[PDB]
Amino acid sequence: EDICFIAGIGDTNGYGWGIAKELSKRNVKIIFGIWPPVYNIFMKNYKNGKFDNDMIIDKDKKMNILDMLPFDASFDTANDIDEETKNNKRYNMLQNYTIEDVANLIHQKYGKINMLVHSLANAKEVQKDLLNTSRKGYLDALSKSSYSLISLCKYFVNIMKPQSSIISLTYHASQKVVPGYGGGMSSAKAALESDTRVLAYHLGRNYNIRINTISAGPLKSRAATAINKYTFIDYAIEYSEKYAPLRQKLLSTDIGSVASFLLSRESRAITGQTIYVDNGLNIMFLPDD
Amino acid sequence: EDICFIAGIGDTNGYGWGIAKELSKRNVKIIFGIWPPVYNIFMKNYKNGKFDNDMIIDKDKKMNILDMLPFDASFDTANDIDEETKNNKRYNMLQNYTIEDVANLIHQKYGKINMLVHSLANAKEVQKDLLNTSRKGYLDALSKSSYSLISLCKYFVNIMKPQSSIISLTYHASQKVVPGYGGGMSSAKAALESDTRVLAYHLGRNYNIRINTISAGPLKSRAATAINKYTFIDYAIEYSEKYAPLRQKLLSTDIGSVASFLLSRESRAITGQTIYVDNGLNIMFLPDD
Amino acid sequence: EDICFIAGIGDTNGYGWGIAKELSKRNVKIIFGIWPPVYNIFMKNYKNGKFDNDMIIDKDKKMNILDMLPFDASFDTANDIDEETKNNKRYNMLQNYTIEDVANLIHQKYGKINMLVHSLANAKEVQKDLLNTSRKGYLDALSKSSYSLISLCKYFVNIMKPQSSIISLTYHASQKVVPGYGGGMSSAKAALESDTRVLAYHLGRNYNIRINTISAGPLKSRAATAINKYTFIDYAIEYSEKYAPLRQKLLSTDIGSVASFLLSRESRAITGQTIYVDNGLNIMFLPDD
Amino acid sequence: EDICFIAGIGDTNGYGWGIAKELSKRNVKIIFGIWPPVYNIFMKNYKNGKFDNDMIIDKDKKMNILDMLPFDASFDTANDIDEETKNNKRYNMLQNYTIEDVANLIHQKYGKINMLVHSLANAKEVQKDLLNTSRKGYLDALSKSSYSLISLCKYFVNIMKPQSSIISLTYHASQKVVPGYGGGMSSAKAALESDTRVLAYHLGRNYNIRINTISAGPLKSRAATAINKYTFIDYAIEYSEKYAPLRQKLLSTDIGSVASFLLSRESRAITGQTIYVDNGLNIMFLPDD
Ligand SMILES: NC(=O)c1ccc[n+]([C@@H]2O[C@H](COP(=O)([O-])OP(=O)(O)OC[C@H]3O[C@@H](n4cnc5c(N)ncnc54)[C@H](O)[C@@H]3O)[C@@H](O)[C@H]2O)c1
Ligand SMILES: NC(=O)c1ccc[n+]([C@@H]2O[C@H](COP(=O)([O-])OP(=O)(O)OC[C@H]3O[C@@H](n4cnc5c(N)ncnc54)[C@H](O)[C@@H]3O)[C@@H](O)[C@H]2O)c1
Ligand SMILES: NC(=O)c1ccc[n+]([C@@H]2O[C@H](COP(=O)([O-])OP(=O)(O)OC[C@H]3O[C@@H](n4cnc5c(N)ncnc54)[C@H](O)[C@@H]3O)[C@@H](O)[C@H]2O)c1
Ligand SMILES: NC(=O)c1ccc[n+]([C@@H]2O[C@H](COP(=O)([O-])OP(=O)(O)OC[C@H]3O[C@@H](n4cnc5c(N)ncnc54)[C@H](O)[C@@H]3O)[C@@H](O)[C@H]2O)c1
Ligand SMILES: CNC(=O)c1ccc(Oc2ccc(Cl)cc2O)c(Cl)c1
Ligand SMILES: CNC(=O)c1ccc(Oc2ccc(Cl)cc2O)c(Cl)c1
Ligand SMILES: CNC(=O)c1ccc(Oc2ccc(Cl)cc2O)c(Cl)c1
Ligand SMILES: CNC(=O)c1ccc(Oc2ccc(Cl)cc2O)c(Cl)c1
Repeated sequence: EDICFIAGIGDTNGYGWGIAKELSKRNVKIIFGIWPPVYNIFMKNYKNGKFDNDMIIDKDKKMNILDMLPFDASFDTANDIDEETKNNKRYNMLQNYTIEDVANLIHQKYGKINMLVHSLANAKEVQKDLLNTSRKGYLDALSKSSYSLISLCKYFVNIMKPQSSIISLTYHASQKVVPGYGGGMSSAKAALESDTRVLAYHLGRNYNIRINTISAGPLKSRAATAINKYTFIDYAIEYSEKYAPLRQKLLSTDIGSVASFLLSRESRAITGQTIYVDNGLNIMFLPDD
Repeated sequence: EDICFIAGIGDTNGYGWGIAKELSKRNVKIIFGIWPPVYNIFMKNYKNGKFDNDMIIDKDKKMNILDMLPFDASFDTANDIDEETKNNKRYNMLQNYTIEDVANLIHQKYGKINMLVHSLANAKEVQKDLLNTSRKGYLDALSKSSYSLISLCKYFVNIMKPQSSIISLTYHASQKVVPGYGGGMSSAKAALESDTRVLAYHLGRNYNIRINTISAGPLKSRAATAINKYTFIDYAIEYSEKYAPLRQKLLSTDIGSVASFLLSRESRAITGQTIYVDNGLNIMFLPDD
Repeated sequence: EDICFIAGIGDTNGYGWGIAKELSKRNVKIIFGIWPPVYNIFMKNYKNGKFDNDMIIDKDKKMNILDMLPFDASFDTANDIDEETKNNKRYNMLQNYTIEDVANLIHQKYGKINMLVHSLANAKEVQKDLLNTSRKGYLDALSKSSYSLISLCKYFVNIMKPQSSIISLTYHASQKVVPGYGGGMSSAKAALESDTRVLAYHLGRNYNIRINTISAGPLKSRAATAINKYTFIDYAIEYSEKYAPLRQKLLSTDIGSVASFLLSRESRAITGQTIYVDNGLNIMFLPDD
Repeated sequence: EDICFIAGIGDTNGYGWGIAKELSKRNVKIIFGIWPPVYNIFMKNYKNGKFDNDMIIDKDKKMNILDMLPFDASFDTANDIDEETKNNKRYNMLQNYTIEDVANLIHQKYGKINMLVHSLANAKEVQKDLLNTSRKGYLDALSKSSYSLISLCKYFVNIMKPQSSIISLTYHASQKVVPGYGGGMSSAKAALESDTRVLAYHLGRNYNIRINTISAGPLKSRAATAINKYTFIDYAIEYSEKYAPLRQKLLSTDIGSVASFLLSRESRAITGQTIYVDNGLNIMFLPDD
């Protein structure tokens, strides 16, 4: 029996979904952590069967989703919840959506898990470039995209057996500048990539639990289209499909199959690493021309 | 005529001072940006001449300090100032200490400058390790150590001629784990190192202004002794003096002479880089033994 | 139906063997390339049952070796053969052991293959440090341990299917200094790591074929002991198990399981990468003790 | 009194020359090591006044060349000399041009020196891409462009003072793929960059002598044009000036000024480093256009 918690899916157009599909391929139970703004919509869609096509793991297996849970990676515990999110329309009718709470919720419903996925970033000010990003926007980008992993680790590490495994998603802009990726997103991925190392040391010696981060190529996810710098993402994708060593469409499932391997024991000797899953685009210095 | 603003000195035991001394060696006017907690003490010391020994640039030149100014890299503009720091004993009798303000203050007293130094980090929760650092502590570590550079850049970039140059100080723990360097300091240096690149792109195309970061070896500065993990720093220093390729005491002046070169036109083709000034300690994988 | 050529074994004590064991787990035919001086000696042990214990893939299946072949990574083609190797005791009673020769021999007997492994190294002068390494020795290290890969790719790419996969092993001594790892091995590994990118481009664009390199941690293999610099290798294992993030004992299979992954469609989105499989040692800066 | 040996010029059109100009600015005697095939041709141009314009260090001082010497980076010692180079038109009327020979010749004429420059490269087969590069060509690239450095250090370290400094040039093609940079040059550069660390250790521990490598941007030198792959080099300069963070035209002096710094006491705390001097191109991922 194998259980994974995937933090950060709102649709089937993301990497979370890709990750979810490949794990199913290996008969691992999938628990979804949905941000509360998009949650009710997501159940509504699910119940109505908009995702039935998308849940097809070819080989006559249906994607096996254990549970779908509200989740906000900005709140550690209940007292971190402010009194405006206490009132908010989307959050009013929901409980147990903080990191501490969903950790407890999952543990009490199903026991210890052994796989953890951090598939969420958020940066209020992504459209304004680094130079023109306010303190508030930066720190918020860091809270939501970087710290959330750390906090996920602190809390979930109590509901994980040894030999467990954690992944997050990052982007190459932390190592090399990509204009357009603003609002501190690059700073945040840079921080995330560094924390992945540090945490690997603590989680390793103390828990025999591994943690790595996947550096993805571009994918036309909802969030990617919202970078809205025909856009940053459509450009990111044409460049990639034309200048990558591997000239094939990069799919959400391509990240999953890698995420899957890392989450398994097969990667028992890899920890602290940023693994590029991106058709090799990062190795290139100049366009062929 | 050459002017540098050095943000973050409280004493002569830091890298700021080292940087200050070497710049003098090249007849560049030095403006000090002092954190207001330690400011009055610092003038008190200065007036009393505790730094007279320390201001000796051997070659019968006295260190040339243009001006000493209160400065808090946590506040961008005046309205960012909270009403407790409005009241505070240390800050009560002081004005113009925000980034926007000291930028204006310097500009109006002396005109455009051409050199900028970011020699400050701060992380409330440095003693607690990454895993056990609260959101508040992390974000605060990022605000004070990483964002401050960005904000320094936004504001000072109006009071700098083209061909100007900016440096910050970082530490190798952003790339490789150093247990003890907690509270998000590593995350912060990681972010700082990434922002140094991004900013180099914006500051370059738009202003013809360069920015680089120096990755220092350890030095027994006041702040280093406060990491207080016979301590993290005394250990960091013994290891270095015994396992570095260069087996010589690393001095504050050693960082300065490099900081000096970067701030000069001599480094007109270097930008976005992390430069290791650390007796080569970073190149080593294993102790000799 | 899946075939893997592993070039670079002489026994069960190395990484090629672990790599081999883990491929059997997926029912992929293995063809072994053995350095001629030790091939007859290897067949002897094979015939005499010495590897039978080592050949068990736990779950009631014998390791399915398809063929074992004499293979020398220093000669590319027939005419690359010098005339004391026409004479040498060991090579005499052997034929078709050059790279183009074993590519054709394999191709002729079994047709198209789809998984390549470079698992060989040699630096004649490894015991002398880099400064005291002669032209002859340096260059022979690079011919044997770096150029052999390119050669393999050049000749094997003819006998491979699209979507095929290649790996090579490497050691972190290329990126950080390991005193004792002399003879130009470090140099060799560095050229390998870089060649892996470059090859990725040509092999990826032109053949839709991927290539990566596994950077392993220390393993008491025959050649690791032959380093002989207790031993260089006793130190490296000792340190790694005191200091690596993961307390556990590293196994050729740990690396094997990873190689198996890189060699499958499950990683179609990864190429040009150095993947570290070293229980995370590479992420550490200083020890804690 | 300061002496620098620059090995690897044939004209005023290269980096050795810019390096040379910038050293004169500090009144350091320069000794030139010229590849024998082009030395007589070089002295001719020298005698005939062709370099006189190029020799002005603006401020009313002629470039002070101490000596120009025949120097071949492929032979270490007298007996390393093959017997068609006993015969060759070009080498015939020349003596003492091996590395140990010119180390002794210099030592004998001028005593101890303290600044070394490796500024030479050759990959016979640069135009063929890595996959199509022969053993002969690969290895000759590595002998000429990587092992020559170590050789220099081995033989020159005898004729140097403590605290002396060494540099070599290198190109980012070792770390990221530049299609067109074939023949094993990239391989060669990679081994150089790594050898620089390793050497740093031995040279630093044993001799208190530093060594670093400058990674430059494209420069239309004689050999850059000889790449001949418009030209590979026209493309690289064109791109660099559209895309590098810094709009300006890169000059051998830009690199020269940096080399001068690395070669002085002003950097006593830097060794084993690759310093990028490329107007910041290396930090970019994608272009904006
Ligand atoms: N799409 C790409 O091209 C690409 C490339 C590189 C990296 N990434 C990374 O992949 C990860 C997933 O992004 P994506 O592109 O798949 O799109 P996405 O829309 O799946 O990304 C955000 C998802 O996480 C959820 N989320 C946001 N804030 C949250 C919070 N506070 N708590 C809980 N959930 C929250 C959103 O509802 C959304 O479903 C991110 O880390 C992103 O940085 C994406
Ligand atoms: N000392 C070392 O061994 C070492 C090693 C690597 C990097 N560094 C870096 O060097 C830089 C300087 O640190 P240091 O070790 O020289 O000690 P330091 O005591 O000089 O560092 C902090 C200085 O900046 C000031 N400061 C702190 N917060 C401020 C704020 N909000 N606004 C204005 N000033 C503020 C303090 O008064 C103090 O003078 C830091 O960036 C640190 O990360 C130090
Ligand atoms: N064991 C470790 O601690 C370790 C760590 C990092 C990397 N590596 C790398 O792993 C790879 C596997 O080596 P290993 O350590 O398992 O030792 P090993 O003795 O199992 O295998 C190395 C093999 O290379 C072979 N070889 C040398 N020249 C050859 C030639 N011309 N043709 C064919 N074969 C040739 C040797 O015969 C030997 O069988 C090597 O590339 C090594 O550099 C090993
Ligand atoms: N120009 C660029 O665009 C550029 C960019 C990055 C790096 N580099 C590097 O800068 C260094 C300087 O080269 P350059 O580009 O100025 O070209 P250059 O023609 O000025 O100098 C290269 C020199 O190497 C010499 N050389 C080759 N084999 C030799 C030998 N055996 N002994 C002595 N000298 C020998 C050639 O004769 C030539 O004079 C080279 O290492 C090159 O790889 C150049
Ligand atoms: C307001 N902006 C956002 O919330 C945002 C922006 C980008 C996001 O992820 C990425 C999407 C595409 C890419 Cl190329 C990299 C990414 O990190 C994500 Cl996950 C969120
Ligand atoms: C509460 N802690 C701090 O305020 C603190 C801690 C460390 C600081 O700088 C360093 C001091 C020593 C080193 Cl080794 C690296 C550093 O970044 C600095 Cl500048 C401040
Ligand atoms: C004469 N020396 C050798 O032949 C030698 C030395 C080391 C070899 O592989 C390694 C063994 C151990 C390690 Cl740590 C790294 C390695 O690359 C190999 Cl495969 C061979
Ligand atoms: C046959 N080819 C050559 O001899 C050659 C090719 C390139 C050389 O230097 C460079 C010239 C340009 C660039 Cl971009 C990088 C370089 O390393 C050099 Cl110095 C020589």
